[PDB]
Amino acid sequence: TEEELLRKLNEQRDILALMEVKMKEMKGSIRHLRLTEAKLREELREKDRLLAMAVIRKKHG
Amino acid sequence: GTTEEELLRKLNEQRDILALMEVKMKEMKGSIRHLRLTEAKLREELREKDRLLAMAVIRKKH
Repeated sequence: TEEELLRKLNEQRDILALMEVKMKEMKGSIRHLRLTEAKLREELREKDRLLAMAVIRKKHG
Repeated sequence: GTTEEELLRKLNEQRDILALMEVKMKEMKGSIRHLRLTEAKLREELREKDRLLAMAVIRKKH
């Protein structure tokens, strides 16, 4: 039941708890980013399609 | 003499946990840098395709 070991246990708890906060903010950042990517890849694919058609409509017309 | 074996088992346990969580966080910040880059590339690539289309409009307007 040594005083300084216990204080060490708690230091670590404080350290863990901080890390759990950062990880929390990081996994939010990822889910947001994967959704931002997904939306951007969707949009790009729609613009490439529009471009393809613009080229075609000019070649044949 | 060296101290309570309980405390000590506890210190080591949490230490193991600190180290594991450090790993995950190193991966997670990887992911974020690759995802942020990837966002920037795609935004750029969009920015170029919008512009080509805006022109294709203007040139087929005139």
